[PDB]
Amino acid sequence: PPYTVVYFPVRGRCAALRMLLADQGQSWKEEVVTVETWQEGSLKASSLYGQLPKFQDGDLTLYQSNTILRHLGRTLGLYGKDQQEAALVDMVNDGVEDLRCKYISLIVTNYEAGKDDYVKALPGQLKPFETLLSQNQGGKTFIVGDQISFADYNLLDLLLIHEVLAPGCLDAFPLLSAYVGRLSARPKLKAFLASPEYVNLPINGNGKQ
Amino acid sequence: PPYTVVYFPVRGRCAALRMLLADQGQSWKEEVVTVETWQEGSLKASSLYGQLPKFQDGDLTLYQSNTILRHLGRTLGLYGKDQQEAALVDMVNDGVEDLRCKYISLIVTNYEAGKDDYVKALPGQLKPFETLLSQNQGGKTFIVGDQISFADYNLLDLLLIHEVLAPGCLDAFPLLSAYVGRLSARPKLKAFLASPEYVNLPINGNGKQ
Ligand SMILES: [Ca+2]
Ligand SMILES: [Ca+2]
Ligand SMILES: [Ca+2]
Ligand SMILES: [Ca+2]
Ligand SMILES: [Ca+2]
Ligand SMILES: [Ca+2]
Repeated sequence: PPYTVVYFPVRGRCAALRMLLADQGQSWKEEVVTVETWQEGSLKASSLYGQLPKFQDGDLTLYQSNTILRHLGRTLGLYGKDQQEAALVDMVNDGVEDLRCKYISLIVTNYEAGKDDYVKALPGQLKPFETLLSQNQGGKTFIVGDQISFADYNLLDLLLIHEVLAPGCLDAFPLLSAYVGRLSARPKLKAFLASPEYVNLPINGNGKQ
Repeated sequence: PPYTVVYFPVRGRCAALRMLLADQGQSWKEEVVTVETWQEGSLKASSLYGQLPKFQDGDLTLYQSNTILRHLGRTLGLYGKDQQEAALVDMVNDGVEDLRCKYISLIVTNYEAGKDDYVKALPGQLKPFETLLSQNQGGKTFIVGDQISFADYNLLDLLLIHEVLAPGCLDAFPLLSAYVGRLSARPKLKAFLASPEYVNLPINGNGKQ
C-alpha cells in the first residue's frame, strides 16, 4: 500500500479486486478516467499494454485485472494453503476469466443478436463451478479449500453480473446460489456491496447489462 | 510427476509448457486426442470446462494452459525471486495471453480477411515486451529478474509463432530478437525445438500459420 485503482467509471474488470480489498479491510483510492480523457491519448500511450485498469501498490505499478487479483491474492494470503490448492485457485480463476471474456464480447460487440444464444449456453458454462463446489466440503465453504481466495471474489462477481443479464440463472445451481448469498453476507463485503462507490457505478460502460 | 499432456496433435496452447518441461530436464507423456475422437464427446463431457489441454501431474488433474504454466512455474521455481517479481511474471504472462487470444481469433475465425490489419497492428502489440526487456538489465537476461520464469517460455512461443505469421516482425526489436536467439540456444530447449515431437506438429489445427 497505499493502493490506487485507475479505471473507467464502471464496475467491469475492477469489481472483483475492489470486493477483495473491501472484504480484507483495505483502503484504496479510485482515480477515474473518463472516456473523453482516455480518447485524448496520454494515459493510454503511457500504459504498458494500452488498457486499464492500472493499479498502484506503493511504488509498484501493475496492469491486467488478473495480475492485480493474483498480486493481492499472494500478498494478503488468499492463495490456498499449499501449491496444489494454488493450482486449483488458478484453474478456477482462469475459468472465470474465460467466461468473463465471453460476457464482455456479448456486451461490447453483439448484445442484441447474441443474447439469446448466450443465455441458452449459460447453464453449461456455469455448471463447472457448481461441480467444483460440490467436490469441496459439499459446497459449504469456498471454491477452493477452506479459506477465501482471490478466485472466490472473481467468481462471485461473475455470478452477480450473470444474475443481472439472465435473472434466475443460478436457480438450477443450489451450491452456487447459496455461495453467492453466503459470501455477500460477509460483513465488510456486505457493507461495500451496499455502498455508493459500488451501487452508483454501472456494471459496464456502454449501458448494457 | 509423472506428467501427461492430453491435447490435439498441434503445438497450439501446449507449446510453451512443453518448452518449459524440456528446458527444465523433465520427461512427460503425450496423449493425443484427434478431432474425430473429440467430436465423439466423451472426453469433452468429462473435461472441467469442455476444453483441452488436460494435464496430469501425479494424482493432480489440471485444465487451462496458463494454470498449467503457473503450476509448473510454482513447483519448479520459475516464478521470480519474491512477491514483487511474481506480480511482474504474471503481468507479462497475462499480456502474452492477450495477444495469443488475438492470434488464435485471427487463425481460427478470420485469417484471410483479418491478416492485413493484424500484421499492421503487430508492432504496437510487440513493443511492450521490448520495453519490458529494456527495463530489465538491458534485455540481457530474462523477461523478469535474473532467472527464467514460466512467462519466458510463453513469450518465447508467442514470438516464434509471430515470426512464422509475419516473417521479420522482430527485426525492429533488437532485445526481443536477441532474446529469441538466446533462449532458443539453451541446450535442452535447443534439442527439444529440433526434435520430431516439436518439429512434426503443425502450429495450429486448421492448416493456417
Ligand atoms: Ca488466508
Ligand atoms: Ca433460487
Ligand atoms: Ca428452477
Ligand atoms: Ca529458479
Ligand atoms: Ca534481424
Ligand atoms: Ca528493419
